Amino acid sequence: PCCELITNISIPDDKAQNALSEIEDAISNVLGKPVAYIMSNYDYQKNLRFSGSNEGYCFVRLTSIGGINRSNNSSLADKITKILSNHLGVKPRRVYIEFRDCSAQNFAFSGSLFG
Amino acid sequence: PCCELITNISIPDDKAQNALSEIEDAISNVLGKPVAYIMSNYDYQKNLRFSGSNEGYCFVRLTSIGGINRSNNSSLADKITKILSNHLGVKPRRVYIEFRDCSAQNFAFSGSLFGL
Amino acid sequence: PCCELITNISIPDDKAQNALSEIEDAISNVLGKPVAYIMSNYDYQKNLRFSGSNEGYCFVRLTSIGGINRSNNSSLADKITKILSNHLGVKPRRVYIEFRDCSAQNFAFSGSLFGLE
Repeated sequence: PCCELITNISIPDDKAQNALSEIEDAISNVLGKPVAYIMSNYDYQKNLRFSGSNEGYCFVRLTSIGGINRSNNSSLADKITKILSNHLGVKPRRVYIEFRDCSAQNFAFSGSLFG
Repeated sequence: PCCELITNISIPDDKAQNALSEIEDAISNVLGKPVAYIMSNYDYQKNLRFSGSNEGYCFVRLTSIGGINRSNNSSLADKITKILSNHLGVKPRRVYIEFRDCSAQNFAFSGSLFGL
Repeated sequence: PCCELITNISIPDDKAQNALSEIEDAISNVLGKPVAYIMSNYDYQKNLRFSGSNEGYCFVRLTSIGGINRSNNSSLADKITKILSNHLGVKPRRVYIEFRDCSAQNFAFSGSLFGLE
């Protein structure tokens, strides 16, 4: 899976990676996938807006080959938002998460398709 | 909705905000969705290329739960491209816009899915 | 097409430009799309992680109006991974590539939707 965090909250690199490590653990747990398959990123975007304001906010795009369904989506939405709130101080009502399914024929690793 | 502007054009933060604000209003006008539901971003990407060159360029990805259709896309393509040319000085022929539909079951806010 | 490279590998601007140009040429060759239609980017993301670490890694998202299929995806996976390994020194095992199809009706250029309809 790939987890893209985009946020206007600035924290030091060690803290950023801490938050990602916890998000990686949640993804691994919920999707039943090893850490070996998980990409994550903390993208600091100073001009990011939500509801017409530059107040602290997070957007997460989570892309996975399978595992995108109501049960997993709900569980991860809860867990990821909690992590972001705790680690970044963001209000839960300023956290958006998008879930994307990708087919194995449309994803490559080490120069070859998964499918 | 989410409106991601990716550009190699650099303007100060307040002016970046101003440009995004105008885009939000266009989105609100066309989709009928108030700014309360709209995320926007100005991502300065110095190495961004289009048509084989580093000339001033903008890519916009607009993701929305519904309202992705020919009439709405056509209207927003026109409006957003004009806003970018006005505020960033980008040539119309160096503006790409992608429209993405997303299901409510695949989108979460405040720790919960949008879908029932 | 749009080719978004996201990486924690730092290289000089001119070298990033060189790498993107080669990726463009590969996309053009496989998909048949002119360079005139290709957007590309090198997004340096210092905290990008894969497999639990900040070790050298590349993620590429390639979006195109058509041309997304087994044969094209396979060929570009090979070509792009080789370019990245050559230019950035990334190991192939730390290169992910996602392929995305988009309808012409959902894509605009110069303020107008692509296609006729």
